[PDB]
Amino acid sequence: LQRIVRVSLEHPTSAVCVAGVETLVDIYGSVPEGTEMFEVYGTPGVDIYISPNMERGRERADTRRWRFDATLEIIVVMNSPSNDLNDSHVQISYHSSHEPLPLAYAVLYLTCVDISLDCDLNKRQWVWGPSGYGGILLVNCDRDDDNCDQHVHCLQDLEDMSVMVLRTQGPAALFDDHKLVLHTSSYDAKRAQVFHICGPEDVCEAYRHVLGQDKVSYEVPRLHGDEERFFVEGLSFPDAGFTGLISFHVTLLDDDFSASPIFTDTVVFRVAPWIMTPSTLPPLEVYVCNTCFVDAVAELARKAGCKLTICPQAWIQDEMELGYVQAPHKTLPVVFDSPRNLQDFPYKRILGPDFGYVTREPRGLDSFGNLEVSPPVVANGKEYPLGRILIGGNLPGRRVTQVVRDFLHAQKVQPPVELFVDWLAVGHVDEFLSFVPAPDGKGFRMLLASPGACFKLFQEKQKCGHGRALLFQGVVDVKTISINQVLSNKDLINYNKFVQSCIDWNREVLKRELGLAECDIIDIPQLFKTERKKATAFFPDLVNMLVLGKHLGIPKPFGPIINGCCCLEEKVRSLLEPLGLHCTFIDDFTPYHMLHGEVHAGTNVCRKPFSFKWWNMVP
Amino acid sequence: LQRIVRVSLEHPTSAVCVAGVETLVDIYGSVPEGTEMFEVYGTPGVDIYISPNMERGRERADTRRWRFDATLEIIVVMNSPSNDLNDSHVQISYHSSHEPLPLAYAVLYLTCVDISLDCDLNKRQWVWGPSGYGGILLVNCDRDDPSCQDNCDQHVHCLQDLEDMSVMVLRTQGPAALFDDHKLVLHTSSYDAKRAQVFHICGPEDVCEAYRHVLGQDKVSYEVPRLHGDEERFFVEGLSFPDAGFTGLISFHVTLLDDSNEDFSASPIFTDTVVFRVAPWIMTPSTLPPLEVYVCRNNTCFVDAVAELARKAGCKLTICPQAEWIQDEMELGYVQAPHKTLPVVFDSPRNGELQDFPYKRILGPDFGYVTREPRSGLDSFGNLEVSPPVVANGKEYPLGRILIGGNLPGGRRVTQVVRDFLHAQKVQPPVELFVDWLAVGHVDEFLSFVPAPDGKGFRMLLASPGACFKLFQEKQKCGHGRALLFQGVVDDVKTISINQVLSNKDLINYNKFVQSCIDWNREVLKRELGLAECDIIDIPQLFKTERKKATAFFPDLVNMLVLGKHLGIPKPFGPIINGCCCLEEKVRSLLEPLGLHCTFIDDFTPYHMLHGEVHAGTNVCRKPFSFKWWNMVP
Ligand SMILES: [Ca+2]
Ligand SMILES: [Ca+2]
Ligand SMILES: [Ca+2]
Ligand SMILES: [Ca+2]
Ligand SMILES: [Ca+2]
Ligand SMILES: [Ca+2]
Ligand SMILES: [Ca+2]
Ligand SMILES: [Ca+2]
Ligand SMILES: [Ca+2]
Ligand SMILES: [Ca+2]
Ligand SMILES: [Cl-]
Ligand SMILES: [Cl-]
Ligand SMILES: [Cl-]
Ligand SMILES: [Cl-]
Repeated sequence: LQRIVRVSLEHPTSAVCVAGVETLVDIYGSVPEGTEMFEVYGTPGVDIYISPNMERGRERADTRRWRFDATLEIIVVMNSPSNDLNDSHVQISYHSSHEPLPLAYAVLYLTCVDISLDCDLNKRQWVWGPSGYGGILLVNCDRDDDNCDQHVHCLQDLEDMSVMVLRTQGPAALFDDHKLVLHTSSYDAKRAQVFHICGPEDVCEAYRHVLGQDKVSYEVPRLHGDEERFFVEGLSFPDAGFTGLISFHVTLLDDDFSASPIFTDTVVFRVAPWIMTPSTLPPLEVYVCNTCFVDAVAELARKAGCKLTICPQAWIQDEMELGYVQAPHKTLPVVFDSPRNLQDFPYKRILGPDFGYVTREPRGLDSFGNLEVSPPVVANGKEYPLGRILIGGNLPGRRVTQVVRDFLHAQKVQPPVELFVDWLAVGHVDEFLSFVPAPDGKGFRMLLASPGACFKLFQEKQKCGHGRALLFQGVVDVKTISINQVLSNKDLINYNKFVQSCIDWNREVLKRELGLAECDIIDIPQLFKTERKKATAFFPDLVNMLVLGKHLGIPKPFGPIINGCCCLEEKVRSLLEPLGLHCTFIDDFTPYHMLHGEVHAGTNVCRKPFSFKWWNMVP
Repeated sequence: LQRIVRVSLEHPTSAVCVAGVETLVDIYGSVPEGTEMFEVYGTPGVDIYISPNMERGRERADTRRWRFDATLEIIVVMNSPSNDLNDSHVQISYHSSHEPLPLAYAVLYLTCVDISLDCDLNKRQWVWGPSGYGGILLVNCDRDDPSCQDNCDQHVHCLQDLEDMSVMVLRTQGPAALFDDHKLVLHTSSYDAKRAQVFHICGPEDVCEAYRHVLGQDKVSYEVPRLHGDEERFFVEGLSFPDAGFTGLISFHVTLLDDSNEDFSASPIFTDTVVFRVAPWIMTPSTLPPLEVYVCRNNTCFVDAVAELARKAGCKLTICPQAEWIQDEMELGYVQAPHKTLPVVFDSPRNGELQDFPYKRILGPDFGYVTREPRSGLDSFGNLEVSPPVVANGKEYPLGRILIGGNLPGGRRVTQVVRDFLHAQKVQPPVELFVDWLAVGHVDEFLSFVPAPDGKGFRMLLASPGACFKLFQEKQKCGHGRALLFQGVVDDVKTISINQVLSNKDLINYNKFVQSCIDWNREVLKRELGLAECDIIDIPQLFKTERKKATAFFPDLVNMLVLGKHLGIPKPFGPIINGCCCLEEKVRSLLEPLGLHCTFIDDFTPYHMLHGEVHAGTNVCRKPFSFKWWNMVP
């Protein structure tokens, strides 16, 4: 930031300078004939330095008589603003050893103005990492009384916005001749809005809209003087056409010909992305939708300590995903609404005061049951301290809509991983994949449904003489079946082997992309049926469970009874309770299992946001 | 690359594996009752390793009897392809200390196929830097065939056109009977398909009809028939330069499909990828050695001086009577690849005089054409230059940075299409300057570069009205104020003396304003190029004005042609003191200490009166950079 101002030996030169900015001083054309030395003097508050044009260092210049040298340069800096027009002046006298009087004088009158646009940097760049800085802008997609109005007709809406301060110290008469403009690119204008305060902090009409869809420039009138306040709100989440950076500029113009800019200052905001929460984080609220299932959900939520929302609106986990957007001023949860259409339930009953709304309509096999996220991992040499997004798809060669894929990919904080779920009838990730908190290892355990685990369990209990134990025994009458009938069913075993191979492909992809080992994976017994189509749960799917910290709700599998207790439940306990978890089995055969869904496919959860702040993610 | 294949104790399992890919072997459930140990054996050419599932590393498994352990894993690898469908098999026997015979066997028959798609990596990433690798694809925007643009046909009407394309090899070794049951597909994304094309060879390298189009605008998949046995050749040509909507990466995939499921569907079992990067367009500054000089009624001894300087420099010369300023219409750059580095011309959106000249007379065999038509502005490729390699902002620019013109915040900027095209090359990050204050608005009106044997290897020449102030005042203090500018010119310009110029109040004030504009540009140049004062040379130059415009009072000196050691400068026709123009003497005293040879050309009638100089009427092609762009690390 350097501005060259040249002076004249025949007349004084007048210049307006910004505080802190260095000004190099030179002249138009040659020095007096016999010039051998020079002196330079400055008004109090004006710093003058001598420096070789090749040297990084500076040196005070108003204390000596310097031998003339065209390779030297004088720098003038004023850290404080002026009080009147032409407050200060710099005087350069040219001396010789022939006559005792100065050969000539060069006078530069200076008016210092302090103009700077600033925000909370937590001026021209936004950097990731532990050494990061920059303003973070929320989207404000909630209802406090919001992202649609052109006014600020609310009392706590400003708590979601970001503050911007324009310091405009200086003499008042200067602004009779100069002009201040706050502007932004029309592209950035179509992505955020700003409001200028006039009736400070009391009335909602005080905040007047000055930059928006049509407005790309606003002349700040300096109502308060030497300082103006602006409240900025983002209008768009990052997507395939929006990198996520919004820059605002302030310009001082010398107003003949036209207005000409003399100084420009910038503030660059980054739009905070949408973040998902895995089942490993502590829960906040349980959401549920005849039903002797809400009773068990309420009991388990009370045992876990979470409020519950009941809805008579007729699959609450397929329609919406509960995430959050975090900023240093406020971190509010935001709901993503699935393109499947409970189509009105998010917009109506979920948009609380601090609860934002985002959705992507493609105008459809994909729902937010197929949308999950892993715990923090380390893989491919990189770190993912907020986990990675897990979605469904096919192998290279039935995919989620491209709008949702681009939206998830563009958040940059949880790099998504595509899996193989096409082989399933409905096609949700939570049909074969789940996560659970573990007190050892990598802090968690990945639960995968394995037909081979059911093979091992049934064969082991059959070698003891319990092959005549009946599955689906204690249900409302569908067709009871024994262990010997299942193990000797050739087609069922072959199809479950195919399912196991699909889940093995997904297992290897998971171990690769999440950097997990075998000691972190737990195989849960689960068999699958087929009606000349894709795969559905034979007995209630166990991995499709709700996980609230220490308490997990698992669908009652109604497996073969050996000692008066379902041995599938005993295997689930022997696999999960060593991790300290409490296994509560819910009767989920009458309301949901016949309709291709389980508890996790009928119960949604909000979680505590991550402790790791996303600006340090270093994507 | 790990694939789990489970086996059964009740029946043998058959599996097709790709060479080199590791396969983890396990079982479905069974684990015979009293199993305490196990052995594993493999057909010759089948490598079997034991490894704990928590610690990495391998260990040969077919030499011992291992105690059974569910926490172990067996890995099977076949580095060589099979000759028949069930060439190899892996056998796992489960043993006990109670009975001497194996409790059970698990047999896995293996068919090893060697499928790999490869190119010149100079498989899934393209990385910048001195440790970089990946395939680089040219755009082939020239006319190699002596029969007609080459990038438009769907055939290859030439014998040497393929020299611009990239080679891709599909190795498909394995038993032939396997391909009666399986299928090979070469595919690409439709987006990448709309940006490049590929040709499959049939009848190697002799006939032009051998190269048949298999992936293009409509084609996003092609079933390779394996004509040449175990390996097929493909020639790829790029169709688009990187722009605001094209990141520059084009990926091709090869997929093996298990079509044994005749009635259900085809199922993929292996995918391999090759990622190409489109080579960007590179500019050449005046510091690089020149190749050809291009020049463009009522002409004079200006083509003569251009020819003399080209002969003294050793460059070809192209004369064109095409008028109804050859440097405003086109910019001569180049695109570089390890197979061949060919020059490519960018055609400016300015049209009307030489609009057809690039497409017609510049498209040689190895001479590409790129252009971006808007839908305007005053800025054209005379306003388009590039700096020598620099270091600034902590970063290095080993092939320089692009210099274009514009205004300060508040119009007169290059059209957004050209700006996005220049911004998207990523190899010479452009810098926008302040040129709006000029009448026509070209960067070469106040900025030039010259080769210097000292310093940073070059010198930046900036026009400075203050330099002319100093020169005229110094020669006036000697008593030569009555020396006349424009003396030895063709008359009606009105002759004028030094005393008239120095005492012209409005002229001096306006030239001070021009000097302030050029000072802003000077500071921006020192910041963005990391140059100091010892590398900048101020050249005396005054300017005129018709209430709004900036034009050269006397011929603009920095608007010069620079061919290595020889530079052609417009004859300024300044005040004559000792029988020689003192402006010329100052130019010599500033440039000849850098070893350069100053040749002043009398160009006052054809160009200086029409707001242009030699560099604004002569174009040049240069030697490409020695630094290869793949190491630029943007
Ligand atoms: Ca509002
Ligand atoms: Ca709000
Ligand atoms: Ca709020
Ligand atoms: Ca919806
Ligand atoms: Ca979900
Ligand atoms: Ca060609
Ligand atoms: Ca061709
Ligand atoms: Ca053109
Ligand atoms: Ca060629
Ligand atoms: Ca040019
Ligand atoms: Cl001087
Ligand atoms: Cl003087
Ligand atoms: Cl297993
Ligand atoms: Cl057995």
